Amino acid sequence: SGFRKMAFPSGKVEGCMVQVTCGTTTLNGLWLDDVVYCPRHVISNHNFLVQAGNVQLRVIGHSMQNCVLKLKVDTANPKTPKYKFVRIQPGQTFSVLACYNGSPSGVYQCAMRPNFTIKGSFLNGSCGSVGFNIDYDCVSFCYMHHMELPTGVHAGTDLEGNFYGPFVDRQTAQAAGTDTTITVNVLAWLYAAVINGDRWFLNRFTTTLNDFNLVAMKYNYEPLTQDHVDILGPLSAQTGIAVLDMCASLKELLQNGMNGRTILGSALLEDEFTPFDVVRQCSGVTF
Amino acid sequence: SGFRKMAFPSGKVEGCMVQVTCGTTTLNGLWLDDVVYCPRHVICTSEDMLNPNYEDLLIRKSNHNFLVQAGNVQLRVIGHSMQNCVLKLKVDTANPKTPKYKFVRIQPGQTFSVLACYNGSPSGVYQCAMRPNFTIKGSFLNGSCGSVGFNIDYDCVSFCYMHHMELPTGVHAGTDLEGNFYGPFVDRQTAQAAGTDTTITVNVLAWLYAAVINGDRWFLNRFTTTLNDFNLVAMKYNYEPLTQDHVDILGPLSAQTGIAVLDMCASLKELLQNGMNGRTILGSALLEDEFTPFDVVRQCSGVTF
Ligand SMILES: CCCNC(=O)CN1C[C@@H](C(=O)Nc2cncc3cc(F)ccc23)c2cc(Cl)ccc2C1=O
Ligand SMILES: [Cl-]
Repeated sequence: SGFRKMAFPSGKVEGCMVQVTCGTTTLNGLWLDDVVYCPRHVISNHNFLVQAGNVQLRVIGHSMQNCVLKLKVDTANPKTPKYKFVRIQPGQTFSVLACYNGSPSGVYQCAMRPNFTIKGSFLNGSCGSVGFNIDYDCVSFCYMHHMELPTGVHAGTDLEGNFYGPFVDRQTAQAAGTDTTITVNVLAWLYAAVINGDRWFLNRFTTTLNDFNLVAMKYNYEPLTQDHVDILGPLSAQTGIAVLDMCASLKELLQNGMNGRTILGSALLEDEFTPFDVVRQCSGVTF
Repeated sequence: SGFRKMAFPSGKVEGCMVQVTCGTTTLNGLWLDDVVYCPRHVICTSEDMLNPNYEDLLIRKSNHNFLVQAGNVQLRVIGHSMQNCVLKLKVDTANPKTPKYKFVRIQPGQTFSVLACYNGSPSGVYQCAMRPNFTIKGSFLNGSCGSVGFNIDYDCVSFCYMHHMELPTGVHAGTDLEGNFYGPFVDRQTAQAAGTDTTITVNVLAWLYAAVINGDRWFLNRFTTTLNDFNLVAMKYNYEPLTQDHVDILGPLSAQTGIAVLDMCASLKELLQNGMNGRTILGSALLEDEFTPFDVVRQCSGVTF
């Protein structure tokens, strides 16, 4: 029992964090094999100082790929795990290992918002901090932190240097677009509540996908597609509540609120747990 | 900017997780130097759990009855002893990944990271607090016994909790790393229940100071309160009494924001009376009590926005 915002164990990523200094700027780098990946806004080989713990790495080459700088070093990282670079979609979740001066300070779980920003927790020196998921023994790197926006939210790139969202890497007038709620994630979290014995919000009603989307559009909720309904299939079979049966419950919560009640200890509808996160946390998948 | 429930990086602890098997029971162990620490109920059957005599069960065991697995390598058990509710298995190999560590017993209101494990394999990490009723609101399934709670200050891991059981209300109970339970719990399947829980007042105040640091002041008012009047109001909402120690501990956050502790206590009184009126504080519609004054100073910027 219990339901927490759970991050993946960060150990495989901690063994890759380095400090990158160019002139007066200091930020974080990701050391994989003989390459150090970091935001290009950090800017010859000896101008770049790379520090791994208390050891100085010697830079022997440099190249740029989109908004990421690739520093060729003379030493392969002996702690390099099995890895892939993957680009995630809005609504998908990941773990963030927040670092300062190449030293990891914390780990938290978060989601890529529909407006491509992340509601993270970062301070000056956090640039180069990475987002990831783990599937068996393979680390899938999906995010590298680049900047904070005026509303306190964060923007960054995949590990190939391509930004998530209509953002650029520079000090200019940039604002996050109007955000929306990740509907498929709210439904997954309602199924997690039923699994943990919280059923006060269930009702006898069912709805159509079209009627649900007409209502959900009024509350700044993302449209629910047939793919989302298919993805919620396992949780629907486990609890006995059809997806459009659960949509009628969410429609009632949207038009009436919670009436002083909570769901999984929350007074707001939670959207940062995917259908896969719910199944994984209510099963026991290890790495 | 931003404020998240942050756990410590779990790497130093992952390198200590092993699987302990005794008969048909399998749970997690903590491998530090040449000792594996695990719940003593690993020697029990489900039948034994009603009234287990651990001393009688342990005397019937020899070293080779305990199977310890570290990754894909079998560790050889060369000794065993019991310390309160924890079993200490002496093994023939020191853990090469043993970090700098201490065993610390925490008090209610303190926070820590939990590395949830199954079969000696870590599956996730989350942050939580020792509740005033000595339980933890964790997320654990069958096989999670032996998972540990910790803090990492500097490069030293302070182990403070080892998971032993789930109570009927879904909450969790466990011990420090010396085998002493937190709370009036026993490692028996007895009809024992968690006492009435209360809100950690000093942590809610710390989180209100964190909101002011991140630029939010909608909840402040022009009033103050005496400590006694604050406690008479707070105890009506099931909030823990605020002591002079708590007021002293909030000193740095008060000096950083310019809001006296008792002026922050007046805002809290008003928040309890009025609710939030559709507003949120640090993205939350409830008053958050799982961030200590120390966590706020560690996570927030030293410059108030
Ligand atoms: C109400 C669920 C737990 N009760 C059981 O079915 C049996 N149970 C086994 C064990 C225990 O509590 N194990 C678990 C520990 N954390 C999360 C669990 C979650 C789950 F679903 C099942 C088991 C869990 C235990 C140990 C001790 Cl010291 C005292 C009593 C027990 C005990 O009662
Ligand atoms: Cl403490």
